[PDB]
Amino acid sequence: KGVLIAFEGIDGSGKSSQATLLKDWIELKRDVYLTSSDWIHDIIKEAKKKDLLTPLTFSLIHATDFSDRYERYILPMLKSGFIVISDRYIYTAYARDSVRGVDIDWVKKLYSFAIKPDITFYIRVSPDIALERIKKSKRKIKPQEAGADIFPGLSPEEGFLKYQGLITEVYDKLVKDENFIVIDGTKTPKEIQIQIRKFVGELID
Amino acid sequence: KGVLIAFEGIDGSGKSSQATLLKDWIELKRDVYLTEWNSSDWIHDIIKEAKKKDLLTPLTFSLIHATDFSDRYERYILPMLKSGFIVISDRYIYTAYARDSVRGVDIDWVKKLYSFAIKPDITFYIRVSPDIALERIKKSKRKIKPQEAGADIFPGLSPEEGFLKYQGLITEVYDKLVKDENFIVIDGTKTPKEIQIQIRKFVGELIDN
Repeated sequence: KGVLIAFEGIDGSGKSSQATLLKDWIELKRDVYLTSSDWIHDIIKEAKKKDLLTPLTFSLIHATDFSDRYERYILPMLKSGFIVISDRYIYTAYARDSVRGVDIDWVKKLYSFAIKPDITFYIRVSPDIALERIKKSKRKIKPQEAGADIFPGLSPEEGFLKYQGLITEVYDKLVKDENFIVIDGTKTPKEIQIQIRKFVGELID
Repeated sequence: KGVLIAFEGIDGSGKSSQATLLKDWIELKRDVYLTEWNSSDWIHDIIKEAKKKDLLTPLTFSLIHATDFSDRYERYILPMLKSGFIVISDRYIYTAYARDSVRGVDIDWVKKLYSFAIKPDITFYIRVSPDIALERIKKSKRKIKPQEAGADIFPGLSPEEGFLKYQGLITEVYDKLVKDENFIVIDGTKTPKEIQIQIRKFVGELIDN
């Protein structure tokens, strides 16, 4: 077959967890592969020493990384009959880049080397709820989760509310045209995963 | 106003001398900055070093170079143009069109990739057969470099045969770009002095507006 399943959603939506749980369950009965690089973090640090990293260049750094993971792991897995689960796919780029002022149509063209998923789950949830949950986890908000480059003044919590809110707007815009399966991430991880397992379970026959 | 002047041509075409010779002349009257496409910067080095043990596809190479160029363009080229400099580029985005498309990257995709970059006010294509460029390299008594021979695409060829085949493919891309990109086609078979006088006439009339 070769089935591409993508997960999208804001940081704190639990999509990573839902992706892993899906793989672990799909492994029981089918070959499956679950999908950033250190150098990206090195580019950002060095860029900070340099007083410049444009949204354009930021977009292209991530596309470069994605092209490598796509051509090295995703596409070959797919060609050889794996189910591929991607925790974050091209739609993450569409949102990350367009919120920074990069023309989304250009981003679409940029990533047009990559196939559309067979299924994309959008785990949709209020940023307020995602923040509350990260707050109960006692975990600190990373600069990237707070859109620190866009909102350099703010507390990480306020940054996160605004930045993840902007990301949500782009995801909501893609739903109809990209055929996202929207999942209410207000639900528990168990309810969400059971619902997803039943849905993908339409590969069982 | 800032002006961008690009030179394109194969290795051995002399386009680098022509770019330098033009810079030596414009410099006498105006602020000019000479850059080379091949002068990659810091992003290029971080990514390639970090991936030195991995085999990269032509697509990923294409993107590393566009990424590095996007930074060069915003950091150096564009502000120099905005400041009224004349920018001369010894090879420009058209060199990436050729290097990438010859290695199977869709050329329309590559054009869209570099659409953030302005087109040159003038592009001089210093056109010469690979055979003549090869003879000139041989007479100079230096070796053909693997990159000049497209040794990644043609590892089973001698440097000379690799040069002829690879530079022949680059020539084909450039020829195919002439009409859409309004290249000024210069006969690179003429003397360096004669070629330069033509370039200076075209550039003179451009700066004269």
